[PDB]
Amino acid sequence: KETAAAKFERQHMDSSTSAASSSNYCNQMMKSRNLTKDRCKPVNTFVHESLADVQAVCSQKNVACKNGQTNCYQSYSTMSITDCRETGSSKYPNCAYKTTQANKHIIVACEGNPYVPVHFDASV
Repeated sequence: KETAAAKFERQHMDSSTSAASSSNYCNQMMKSRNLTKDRCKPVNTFVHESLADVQAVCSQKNVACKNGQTNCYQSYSTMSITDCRETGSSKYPNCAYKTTQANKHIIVACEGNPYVPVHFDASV
């Protein structure tokens, strides 16, 4: 089965673009990354940076996750991210999303060896 680390890359990494270029970015990516296969995932954040810079966050600012876990880390610097949020018209299998580009610090949960991101906690 796909590992948590690989799942993180599939669900959140988009090193191939610097930012979302059109309102259709979320619709296209959510579908292409298989995030809408069984149901419309309500929200998702893509990160437009190299995997290495995102993996590096696991050795940056240690902070408590939203759920209280203490294996979360916050990026020292801001990162280019695209927030995808379901629209009022979204209906499975035709999941629809609102695309929002921003530059924020990200918070990820890390685990394993190598110690890498396995969950996107929040952007601040």
